[PDB]
Amino acid sequence: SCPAIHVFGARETTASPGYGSSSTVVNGVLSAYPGSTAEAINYPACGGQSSCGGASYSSSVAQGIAAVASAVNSFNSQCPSTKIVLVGYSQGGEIMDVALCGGGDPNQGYTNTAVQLSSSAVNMVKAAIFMGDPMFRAGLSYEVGTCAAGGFDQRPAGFSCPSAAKIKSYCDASDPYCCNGSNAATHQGYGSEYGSQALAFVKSKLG
Repeated sequence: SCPAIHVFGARETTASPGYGSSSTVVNGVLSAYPGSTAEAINYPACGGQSSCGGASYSSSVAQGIAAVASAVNSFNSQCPSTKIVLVGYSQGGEIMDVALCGGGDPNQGYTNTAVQLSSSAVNMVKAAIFMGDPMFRAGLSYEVGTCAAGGFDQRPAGFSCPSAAKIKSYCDASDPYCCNGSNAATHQGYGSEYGSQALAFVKSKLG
C-alpha cells in the first residue's frame, strides 16, 4: 500500500550510502508521522575521492539530478496521492534544487534548464528542505540564515523557482560552501541549528 507521506533524503559528499546529514530532518518527519516511509537517493555523492567511486563533483551532481528525478517521478506514478517531502544536505541539496527548480547548473556542466520532476510530481511535493546548498544566493524568498552572499554554484541574480513556496533553504554567513565565509564547521551544523524550524515548516505544509 502507498503511504500517506513519503520522504526522500540526499546525503552530502563522501558520506556513506544512505541519508548522511539529511537524517536529522528525515527522521524528524518519520517520527512526526507514524506510517510514513523514507528512501535515500542513490547517487555518487562524490567529489573525485576513490572512497565514493571517483566521480568528479560535476559527474556526481549530474548523476544525482537524474537520480532525484527518476526516483521521485517513478514513486509519484506508483503512488499519485502520496505527499512528498524532499531533504537534501550540501551536494544533496544542490541536486534537489536543480531537479525541483530547474535553471540548470552551469558551473557543473548541467546544461538543461527545465524542471526535472514531472508536473504531477511537483504538485505532490509539499515541502523541500535544503541545508548548506552550494547554489544558495541571498535574496530568494525561500532562504533562511545569516548568509548575505552566496556559494560556489550560486544561482544568478534574478532567479525565481516556480516551487518557491514549498522550500526552505538554510545557509549561514561563515559557511565557505553555501556562503563566502571561512569556517567549515558551520557547514556541518545545520541539522541541530535549523532542524526544528525545518520540521515546523514541513508540518505546516503537510497538515
